[PDB]
Amino acid sequence: VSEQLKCCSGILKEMFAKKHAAYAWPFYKPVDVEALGLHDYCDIIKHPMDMSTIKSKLEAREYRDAQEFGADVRLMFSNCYKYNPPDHEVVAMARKLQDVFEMRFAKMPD
Repeated sequence: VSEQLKCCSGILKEMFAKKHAAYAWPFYKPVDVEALGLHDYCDIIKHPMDMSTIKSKLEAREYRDAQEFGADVRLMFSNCYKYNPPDHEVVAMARKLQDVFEMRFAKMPD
């Protein structure tokens, strides 16, 4: 792939690293609406996204560029902020993981 898209795989790998796991784990897989009892989630969140889905898209070379990858990562976090109250524990986790992502995504070379 492009160099920028290789860097994106490295960013996602970092988001999967154990040092971040205590706040990243909710985002590892698709929100399991049945397991969680969330009867309004699919209505509120029209475009679900998670880290495993992003990884699959990287592996299948489905992103046209780094901005498309970044849009999916931000969609994942935005969905969390949209669905949940701002004081929710999962929102705090999203913000900590988004801090990891934004710092690395910003420091990508041009």
